[PDB]
Amino acid sequence: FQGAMSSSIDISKINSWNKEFQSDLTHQLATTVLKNYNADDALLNKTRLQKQDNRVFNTVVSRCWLFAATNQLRLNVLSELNLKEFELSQAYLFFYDKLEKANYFLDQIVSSADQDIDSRLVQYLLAAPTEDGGQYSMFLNLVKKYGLIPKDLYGDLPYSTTASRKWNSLLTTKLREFAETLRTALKERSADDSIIVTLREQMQREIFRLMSLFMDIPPVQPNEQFTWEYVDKDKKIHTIKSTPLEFASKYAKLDPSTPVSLINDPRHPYGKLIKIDRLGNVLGGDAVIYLNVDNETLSKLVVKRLQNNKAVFFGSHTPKFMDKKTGVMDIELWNYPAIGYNLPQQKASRIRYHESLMTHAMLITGCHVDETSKLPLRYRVENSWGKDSGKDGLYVMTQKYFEEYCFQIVVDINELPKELASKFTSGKEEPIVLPIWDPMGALA
Amino acid sequence: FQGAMSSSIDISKINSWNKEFQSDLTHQLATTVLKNYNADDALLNKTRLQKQDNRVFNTVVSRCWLFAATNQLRLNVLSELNLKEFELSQAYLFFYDKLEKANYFLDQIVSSADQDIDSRLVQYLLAAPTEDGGQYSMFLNLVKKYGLIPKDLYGDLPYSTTASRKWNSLLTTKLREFAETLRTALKERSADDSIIVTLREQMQREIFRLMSLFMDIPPVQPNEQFTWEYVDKDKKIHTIKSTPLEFASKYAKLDPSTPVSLINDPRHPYGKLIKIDRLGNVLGGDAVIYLNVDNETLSKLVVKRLQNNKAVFFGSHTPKFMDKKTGVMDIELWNYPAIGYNLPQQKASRIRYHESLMTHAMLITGCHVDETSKLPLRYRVENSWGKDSGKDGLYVMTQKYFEEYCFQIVVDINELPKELASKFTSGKEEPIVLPIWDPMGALA
Amino acid sequence: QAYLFFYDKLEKANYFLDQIVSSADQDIDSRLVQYLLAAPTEDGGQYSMFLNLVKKYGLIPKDLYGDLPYSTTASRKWNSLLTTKLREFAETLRTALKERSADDSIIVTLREQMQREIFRLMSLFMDIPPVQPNEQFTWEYVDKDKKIHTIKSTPLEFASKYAKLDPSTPVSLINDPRHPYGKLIKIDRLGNVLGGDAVIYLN
Repeated sequence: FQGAMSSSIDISKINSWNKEFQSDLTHQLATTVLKNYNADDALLNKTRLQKQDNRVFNTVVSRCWLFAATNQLRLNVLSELNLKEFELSQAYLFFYDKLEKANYFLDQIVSSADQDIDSRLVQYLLAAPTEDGGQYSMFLNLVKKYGLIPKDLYGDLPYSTTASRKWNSLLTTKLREFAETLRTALKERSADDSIIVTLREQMQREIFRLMSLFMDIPPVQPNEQFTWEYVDKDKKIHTIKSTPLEFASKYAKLDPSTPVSLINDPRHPYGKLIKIDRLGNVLGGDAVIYLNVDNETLSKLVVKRLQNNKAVFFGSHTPKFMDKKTGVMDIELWNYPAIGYNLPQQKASRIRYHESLMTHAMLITGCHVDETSKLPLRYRVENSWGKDSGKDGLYVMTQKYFEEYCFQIVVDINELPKELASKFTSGKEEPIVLPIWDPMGALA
Repeated sequence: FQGAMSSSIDISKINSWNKEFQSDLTHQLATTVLKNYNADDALLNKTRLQKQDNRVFNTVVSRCWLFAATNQLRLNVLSELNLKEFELSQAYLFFYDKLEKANYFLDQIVSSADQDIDSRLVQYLLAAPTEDGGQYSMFLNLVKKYGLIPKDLYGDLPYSTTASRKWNSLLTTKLREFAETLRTALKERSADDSIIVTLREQMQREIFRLMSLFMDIPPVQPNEQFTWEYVDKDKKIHTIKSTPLEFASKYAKLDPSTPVSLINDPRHPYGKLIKIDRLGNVLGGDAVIYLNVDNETLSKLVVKRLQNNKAVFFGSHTPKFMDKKTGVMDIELWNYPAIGYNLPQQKASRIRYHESLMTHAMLITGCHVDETSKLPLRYRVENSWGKDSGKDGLYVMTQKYFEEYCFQIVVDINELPKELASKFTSGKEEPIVLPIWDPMGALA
Repeated sequence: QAYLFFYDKLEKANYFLDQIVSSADQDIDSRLVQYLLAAPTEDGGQYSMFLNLVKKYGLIPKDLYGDLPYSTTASRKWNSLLTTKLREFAETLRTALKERSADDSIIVTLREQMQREIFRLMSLFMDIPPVQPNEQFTWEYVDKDKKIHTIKSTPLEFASKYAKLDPSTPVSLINDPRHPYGKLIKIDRLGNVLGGDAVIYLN
């Protein structure tokens, strides 16, 4: 009884505390202002903004996850064909990513059919099976099977390509129906039973049928040739005949063997591979695997990749401490300490306690290294939100933001020091395996 | 030298003071917020608003200066003719007020021709001769000569009736030309000289000509009959044949002999008449005269007039401490003391030091008297700014706002105590005469 | 509504601290603890949660406490700031509980400081209501006849004498075909006021 009483909200206490807080001048100012405006708008610190909004960078390159993953490849074609402007088709990868995830889910349901419907995994599988977000391994899974094509051949014409929510909800309701049909059939039968095999094919058919109402299947198969007419930056006209698979290697120069993801996940020891269980899109494709490293190592890899003249795919917790209007990512940009609001929970604990996670993929296209003999101070970041977000879509991010609210970067294995590259090439590493619902997961 | 040095802005001092202010928590919060939002929007105190925005009043009646002055008369017709809706023509009074002021100015220039062009009075006369604002005596001057007519016969149709700025500027430029022509002619001649008389008539002609381009002269002369057809609240139709002068007395019930203005001007002794020199519109009309009284007397007169079921014309300093969005007039509604901004200058000194003045006329249509045996706590106020201002055009004003930022009320002489009424009827009172540019002047 | 909203949120924030102390034996990544951490101060409720609030706080006319503050109509930023603090607090409590027992004076003190801090933060975005539940307020109003009146009453008396609420009469029925009809269904832990009534439905 005494414990419960002490644990209750006591009216005398809150009113006495209220009297104490209202005797403080800062508190009085604070409640006046904060009953009038959103705390981020009221506390944005322009004195700090003046110092941090610095767009000078001494080290620059010369569905967001899809735009970020394909940007380099896009530049490779631009360069390879002497083009003024060029865009790879994101819709192409989007259509196959969704079809594959829908198909992957059916297999995830068959393999978890031994668990109760209300189990943690099965409920999780049912929550959002056809969401739009992905990881870099999911992107490579798609390019290896489907290749790439110019946007001119398959653009963002359909309603659902830019407003996918209604389409996903219709597919998802059907998939939830299907899960029950499959689990119900599996009680009587074995999964390799011909009735189950047939049932599953009919579901694939139905998923595809429904998908084709909202987006057309791409115009050519992966090993099928398309013809593409374009104009180079000189006004000259040309025609390329190629297949999507050949286009991705011969013109976009993608070598799927080189990209590797490093991550700063302080919940775990550095030097270990981390694998997210079940997270995937193409049945039988590669897993989401990251090599855990410290931030110093992570920052150095970014700088080195930029020196090779290549942007850097990275995942972070958008929009934590991100000011969209000014395009600044700085954890001290808002004056929360002036209202006594401080946040001591550290990165590992923020991840474990449901406070921070990867939510969004972007590109680091430059950085500023302290001119003397030091390290990076701020990075230039680019998004796929139109030139009207940030500064023409351009953001500046502090070294401290990168350390605290960024996690993953992707680089080519040859840019890694031998001791790290071998973690991927030796076959000796046993990864730390995390649940499918881990915070270090898919990116929008 | 030491004095000038001490009187200069010293860079070390301001930077040292800046260091001191930034060590204070409240100041740090304050500059963050105040570089982001207008101080009135940031400091508006919702805790205070919750208590003061009280629209319950136990004592209620059952060109703004023109709307305020004519409201009662409008109600008198509504009542007299059993009408559902009714409006007096403000445009009618507006056209004659402007024509008369333009004419008054020519006489003001002839009578000040002995002074240098750069004298305080003559420059003042030239600053804004045809402004729209007036006083209650100026309204009575107009009604005595022109009477009143229903809005149905002469409405706010012309552009200039609702956007008078361009029209006033064109008339004013001509009047400034005229002033020079008159003063130049007066150097050679006497004012009663036939050349001056003729010159002045041609100027009146030209002013009228120019005025008639922007507004029509009213359709009937003051002693000329108009015919007015209307529908009563019962859907019944009627026709009134009357002149504007007869309409103002027989139907609007105006008795120009009864209205008197009281004022709380603490620069001067109470019990004295105050007269604003030269302030006028109709040549030879009545002067702006007020009987100076204390606020207790002023508040009592308002309450008593409301008990007689009649609204109260009053002049105040709009928009000091007036929140247009919520419709509240309360000098403590914004939390300026929380940023250490306090204002000790008292009313008499605020007037003398160019800080407060009468700028706007409105109507008090009700008040709340402390139910027991006390005095008024708040007043209900109505404006001519559309139902979209304040609360449908309705404002609530505190007793303290009335005491500090209101000055003048107008009442009927019979509502005054004998000792005060006699200040107007005895012929014994010598008024305190103030300059034409006095702050206790014309109202918008 | 703001009146009930302010106390619902303060109570849920407080309830969460107790939910974290009582689940401290479970791993941080357990299904319950992650669930507790997902959205501790969300705006939604149930009818039993409403009765829990009225029984302790009563009711008052909107004229005395309206939807004036920014957060009353755009609560998302406020909830996120409180929630980030509550996630910090959960760790501080679970970390302290490894060494100590929950009834340990250090834990009792820690928990009080958290309540204080939650309240402090809440008071920046909404004022605590102007009168306590058993405290009288004065309310002036106009009836449909233009007549004026003044009521002196407390929030608790107002809820019964004028709003006529008898908390003993409301019951929730539900059509949940996952379960047999005729059975009571109780949602474990779902609540707002520590020690209040549970969400129960008759199927």
